[PDB]
Amino acid sequence: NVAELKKSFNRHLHFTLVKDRNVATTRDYYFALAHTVRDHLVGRWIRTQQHYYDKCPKRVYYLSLEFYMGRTLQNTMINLGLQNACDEAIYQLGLDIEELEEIEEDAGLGNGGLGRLAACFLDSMATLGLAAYGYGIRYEYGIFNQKIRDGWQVEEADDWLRYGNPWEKSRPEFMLPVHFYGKVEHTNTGTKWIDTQVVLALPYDTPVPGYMNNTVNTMRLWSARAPGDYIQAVLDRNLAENISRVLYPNDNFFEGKELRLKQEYFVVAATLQDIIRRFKASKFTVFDAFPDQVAIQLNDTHPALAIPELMRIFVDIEKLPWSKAWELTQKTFAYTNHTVLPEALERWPVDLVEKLLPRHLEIIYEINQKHLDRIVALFPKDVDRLRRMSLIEEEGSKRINMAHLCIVGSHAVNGVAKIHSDIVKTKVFKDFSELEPDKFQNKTNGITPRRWLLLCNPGLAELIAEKIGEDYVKDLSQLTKLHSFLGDDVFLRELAKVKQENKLKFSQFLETEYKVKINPSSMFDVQVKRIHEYKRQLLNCLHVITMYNRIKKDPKKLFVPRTVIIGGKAAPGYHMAKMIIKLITSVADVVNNDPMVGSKLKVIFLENYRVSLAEKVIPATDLSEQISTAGTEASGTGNMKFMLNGALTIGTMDGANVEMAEEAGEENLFIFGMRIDDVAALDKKGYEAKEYYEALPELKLVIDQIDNGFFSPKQPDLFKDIINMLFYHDRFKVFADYEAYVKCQDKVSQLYMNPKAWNTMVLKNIAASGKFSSDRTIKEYAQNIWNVEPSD
Amino acid sequence: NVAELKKSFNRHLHFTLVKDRNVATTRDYYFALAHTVRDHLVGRWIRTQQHYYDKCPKRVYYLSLEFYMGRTLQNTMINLGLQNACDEAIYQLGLDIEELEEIEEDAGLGNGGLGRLAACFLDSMATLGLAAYGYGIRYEYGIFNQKIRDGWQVEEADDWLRYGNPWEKSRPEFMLPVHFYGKVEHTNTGTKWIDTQVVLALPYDTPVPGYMNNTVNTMRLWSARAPGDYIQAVLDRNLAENISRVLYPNDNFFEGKELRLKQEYFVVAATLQDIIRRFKASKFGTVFDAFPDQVAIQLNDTHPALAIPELMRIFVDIEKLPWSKAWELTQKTFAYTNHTVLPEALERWPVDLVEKLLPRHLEIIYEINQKHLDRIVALFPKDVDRLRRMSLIEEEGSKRINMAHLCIVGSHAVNGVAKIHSDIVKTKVFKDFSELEPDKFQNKTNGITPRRWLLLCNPGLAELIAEKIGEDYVKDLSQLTKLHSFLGDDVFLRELAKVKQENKLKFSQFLETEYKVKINPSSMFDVQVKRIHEYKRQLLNCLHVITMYNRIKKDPKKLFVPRTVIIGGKAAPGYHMAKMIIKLITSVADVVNNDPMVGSKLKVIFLENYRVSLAEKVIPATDLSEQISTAGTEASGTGNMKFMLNGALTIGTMDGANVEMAEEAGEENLFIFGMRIDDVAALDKKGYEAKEYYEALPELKLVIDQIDNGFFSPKQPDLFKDIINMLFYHDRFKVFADYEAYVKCQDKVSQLYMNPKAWNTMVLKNIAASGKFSSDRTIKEYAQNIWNVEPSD
Ligand SMILES: *Cc1c(COP(=O)(O)O)cnc(C)c1O
Ligand SMILES: *Cc1c(COP(=O)(O)O)cnc(C)c1O
Ligand SMILES: CC(=O)N[C@@H]1O[C@H](CO)[C@@H](O)[C@H](O)[C@H]1O
Ligand SMILES: CC(=O)N[C@@H]1O[C@H](CO)[C@@H](O)[C@H](O)[C@H]1O
Repeated sequence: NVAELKKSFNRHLHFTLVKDRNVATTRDYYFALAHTVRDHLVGRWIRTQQHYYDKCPKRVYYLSLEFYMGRTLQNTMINLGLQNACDEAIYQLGLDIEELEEIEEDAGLGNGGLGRLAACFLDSMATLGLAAYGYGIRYEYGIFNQKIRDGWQVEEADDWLRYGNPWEKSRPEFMLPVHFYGKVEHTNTGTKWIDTQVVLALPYDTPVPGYMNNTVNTMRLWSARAPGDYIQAVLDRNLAENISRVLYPNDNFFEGKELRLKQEYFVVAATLQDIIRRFKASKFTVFDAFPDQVAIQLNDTHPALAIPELMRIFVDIEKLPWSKAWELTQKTFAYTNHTVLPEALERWPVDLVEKLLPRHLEIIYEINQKHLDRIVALFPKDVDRLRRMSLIEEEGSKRINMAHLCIVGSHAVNGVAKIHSDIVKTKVFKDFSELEPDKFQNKTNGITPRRWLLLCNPGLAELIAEKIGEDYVKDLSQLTKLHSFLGDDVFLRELAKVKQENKLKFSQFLETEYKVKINPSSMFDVQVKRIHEYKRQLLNCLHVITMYNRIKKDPKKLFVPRTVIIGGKAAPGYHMAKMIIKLITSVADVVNNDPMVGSKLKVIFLENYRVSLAEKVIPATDLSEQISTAGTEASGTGNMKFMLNGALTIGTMDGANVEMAEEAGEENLFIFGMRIDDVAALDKKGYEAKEYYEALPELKLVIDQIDNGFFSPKQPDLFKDIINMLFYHDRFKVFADYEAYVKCQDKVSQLYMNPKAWNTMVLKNIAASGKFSSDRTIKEYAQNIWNVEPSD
Repeated sequence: NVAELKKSFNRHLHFTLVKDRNVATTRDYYFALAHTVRDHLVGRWIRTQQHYYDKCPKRVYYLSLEFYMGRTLQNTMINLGLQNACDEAIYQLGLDIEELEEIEEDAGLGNGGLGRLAACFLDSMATLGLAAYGYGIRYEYGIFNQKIRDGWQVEEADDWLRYGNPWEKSRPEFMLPVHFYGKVEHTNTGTKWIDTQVVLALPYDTPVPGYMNNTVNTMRLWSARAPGDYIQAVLDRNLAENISRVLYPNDNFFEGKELRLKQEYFVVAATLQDIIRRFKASKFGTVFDAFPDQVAIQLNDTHPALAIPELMRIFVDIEKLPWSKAWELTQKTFAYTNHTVLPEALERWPVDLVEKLLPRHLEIIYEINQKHLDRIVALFPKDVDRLRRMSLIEEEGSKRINMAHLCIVGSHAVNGVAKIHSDIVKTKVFKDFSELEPDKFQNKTNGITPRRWLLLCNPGLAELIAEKIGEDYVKDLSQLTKLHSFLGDDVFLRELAKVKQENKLKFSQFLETEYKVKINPSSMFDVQVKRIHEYKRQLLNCLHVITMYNRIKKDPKKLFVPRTVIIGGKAAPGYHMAKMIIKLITSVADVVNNDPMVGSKLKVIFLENYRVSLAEKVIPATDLSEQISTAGTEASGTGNMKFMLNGALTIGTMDGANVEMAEEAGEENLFIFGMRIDDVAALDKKGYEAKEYYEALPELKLVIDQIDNGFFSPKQPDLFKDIINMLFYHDRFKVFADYEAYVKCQDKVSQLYMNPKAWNTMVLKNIAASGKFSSDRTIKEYAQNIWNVEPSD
């Protein structure tokens, strides 16, 4: 009750923060409330873990280098059914819970979709009652804080643990040693990796509360600690601890740095030991049942080294015969592929691996040897097949194809969207899937309806609950029941009203953050995600300029006002992406300050886009931009978040976009541009950018405007690199989709002119978004890959 | 009551540790109990701080680079009066209180006596109800952990915060920026220190509970945090945070490293800002006229010397006060404590280094110096040497700043730590200065807290005394003189000795389990524990051990008082001699300990990893305390006081506080020997010829040749060449010059040890006269004659 929550809060403020109400700070209150909320998890956390030991169900281990978790407080309050009461207690204490909630640092230990999927999964798995564990690195610094200086992205260290994290519990008794470098000996008592360097792995446990269900699972993040001149030797301890120091800020791009390889082995070695530990300590030659008790999901190839590591443990330590160890290994691992771009592919140079992980390279060679021995046996005269299927790339400086390793060391390989999984199976890994068709499957991504609905959009969640009950929260497929209210004008009005309140709250945020007067009744056109060429924020920028020009040539023409928001972080070393940011801020400066356009159109670059900000901007969106070149977005997930929160989608037939269309009906989505096939034919025929440039007046003007310095007077050639790429090196064919895009955009504004018809489509969307719950995704994984059963 | 303490303990284990009794670990329990104990401090902590704001009494600020605090749990339980109840609750919960307590990591943010004095002071000041604050650095790594490998000291990182510290509370809202480097700008708006590098200073507060008195003061320790290639730039953040990373392991030795200078400015800048900020927020542009009446900053040796030019910098560059005023307020604010006379310990920073790190401060230091010498010239026109002798700058060769001179001129009071010491500091070392201002120089004999050094480390003795004279002595140690009434009490003397016996037995067990050696429980425990240093003469002790060993061989049947000689202490990592002397002791130990001839007649142990928590163990179990520093080298000493309070007799020179212990207990009740400060001066004049004693004393010569010929290092006959060479041609501490008197003195000790009744009689005379050495007395004198603050009860 309220009375007791206030007692607890005041107790923590007193004993935990050691503060008086007259000298407490907002951070003091936030921490007090956080502890008060955490205390309500303890019982179920301890109980849940105990229960797994007692009933010994098969455990699922999600191994990933990233966990884009965002904030915890509110998510915990909601999942525990404590939000309303905490809200009231904090209120009665003369405080604003929303003010306390903003003090919390995001746990941005991720780059984007890949890291956010793990976070959503952790939520679903706990909600479905699975004995699941999240394993990753406790980066001292997550994804950098993006600031905008003179229109350019600037990075600042994300010191998220500076003031402490009340949601974690260090478990020193489970500390483990990790080995790096050294050499290998093949003694008569088994082979031995000796003269290695050791780095301790200290685990920190974070509670993962299921939604209203008695389950609180665990997320275990490891921290690196260290085991001439004295002072210097002490300072040098920083080198070992530098391993879990900061997250590599790359999204869909492989950067073969040695430190990154260390991070990868670090988490893979600490996790496997811990897993083997817990197994050999369970109630249960003993390892014969390992695969029936353990399931390790490989989040992309980053934790690929987990395969040769398990084998290493099985053979070098447990002394099992290779045959057995290898059989158990394949049964233990499952690999998820989320890559398409060739630059995202992880190909480690054998020289680097040999120097850091000598024993693992040997194991990888062995796996490869036995692997190709099989192909040769099956396809004798196929010599190319061998080099095409080898885990080693001999071409020039030899490199290890981590994906091939994952495919051979796993009993299941999956894509993240029908379209994606199909290309992965039939195209990218045809040689492999041909041998074992059954191994390759699909698992369309999903998002958690808790954080992405109940939490970020209470108004909508409430509206829906009032009309169909709260069952939808644990079974989102229940949203189809909203189809009964299609002809309900009072409901459509309520729906729109909810969206209006969202836009207003967010508009305030914008006005206070940026010096710009937002038009509360304008259509909110939002494209938020990591800045990437394949994502085409550039394409969007051409439409904004294209829109601006139209306003000048006819400032009196009836126009649907718009507030175009574009946000996203750029990898620090991604030049183009950083150039595209400058362009947007540049175009924004002109548009936003032209007295001619005035309140007809406003452009904002949403700074520091992250999970907590996404929860703010998504619920306030009218139009969601998902315009990646066909075949480039494996699936996407932000797309699903917009659809669930009442936004219409303008996008290509790419990733999950295709499935959202299947569910809601293509006509209820603004699909445009060329499809995967058209992109192939254009590739064959060849891509001549200038053609569209000369063929389309609207475009040409936009381009020349960009090229001539219209958006950068003091630096006319500022966007030279962009213009050059656009014309001679655009793999994502921006101009090839410009016409269809702008045409599509016009149709959007048209429908926006008919409120009743717009909210009708919106409803058709929300009502058909159930499929995209990460609860459905996890059920399919558990059923067809992990072989585990859910409980309640 | 017990019932409630058990409730809280179980609540913390559950909610704070998130653990079940079936999976909890000992550390889990230790942390649970710690939190349970901390909770009982909160009210008084919050209340005490509030009270200072309300009644605004003058605040004392102890600025030091070291705070050797040891463990907190038990000390907190005792001071709060919760030990019994906590003891009770943990017992009923079926847990071993001793096992939980030994879990606690030592807070060794100090090197030895200088850092331990601050820790003791914090305790007294809180016990006396003073509005005092301790300010220092929160080193991630304190004094290294010493291990012994192949008889050699080995250092291991002291990762004391690895599992967390339940006694601290980070206060981020009080975070401050510190500046380094940059350049000085001389404009019309004045002087602007521009283009500096910034390092954040994050404070962590630790409660300092007074003994049974409602007061809980604060110890504020600062942590450094940071404000091309991205990843690399992030990793490079380690450079700023490296400032508060580890404590420099030097004792009585100056190591002019730039990082150390950074640590020194870091703590001095964060502290002054914080002090100035609390002053403005107090109830007193801004008016600082009353600053000195509200603030007192005690400089613990010259390490935080930069605090002077920094206050001036703040006063002038920021607050815009006129130099005249700022300088007047500054002197009234600062007081400086001189802790040593060892030239090699003297802090003399090269002006080039300071100029590059703290450009503005060098200017301020020059200004201070200019105005300073301007005064001397006015008073002593024809005295040109006096000028260079009194200058804050040493122009001799590479110019250096004499931090001590700076402290003397920027303080209204300068003090030594023992009568003998303070006298040399005043009349000799700084005669030129004291001559000008006699009244500025004073003495404040050191003291130790009777809480941690009696009640905590020696419950049996504390209890015995309480049973005979009441517990008033704990807050007024002078009450120990009441124990003189039991001089002719044979039953009491027997009880006293018994207490000591139980101590020796408990510790003997420790030794047997730690080291593979059979200790003789009835042997006299000869202990010399302190930092390894030549001036301290552990080497002298080693010659007596060898001298003793040789006697046992030439007559294994001679009636002999058995002994267990223990020698412990850490050596500064880069201190060669000290590390050689350690090897010698372990070497001599190996021979003696394994000679079937000597057997249980004599055993030698090198107490590994000597630290505060171990000192609490070995001191109460000591019969003979070795305080044999060369006359004039130990400013005061404090371990000496700890032994005296715990029932050990003292064998030592007339040095430091040894002289005062003698005054109190009576010289005849102390085993004083060797030459005194004067004799050392005459020998210096006459010159020191080591070989003389070597050739003049057979016992010695044999010892030496034994050492020199490889008797103690067969596989390496010349191993101790450097030692032998120093002993003969470069021994500034005249080890041979005191060898005869020393060994003679040692014999007298064994003699008295043969008469139990007469030995415990002297011991009683010692314990009964140790009251003066309570840090409660020391702090009272500081408050009274330096800080001008009144105690609150
Ligand atoms: C959901 C989410 C993403 C993934 O978005 P896409 O548009 O699918 O790339 C990226 N960043 C954040 C902060 C997210 O919440
Ligand atoms: C008291 C104490 C000292 C001081 O010893 P002296 O022999 O007086 O130099 C040094 N270290 C520790 C651990 C102490 O407790
Ligand atoms: C390498 C990588 O980060 N892939 C990303 O993964 C997420 C989650 O699978 C997909 O939705 C998205 O399309 C894709 O860009
Ligand atoms: C510089 C330094 O560490 N000096 C030491 O200070 C302590 C505390 O005052 C004295 O007891 C001791 O004699 C002296 O050696």
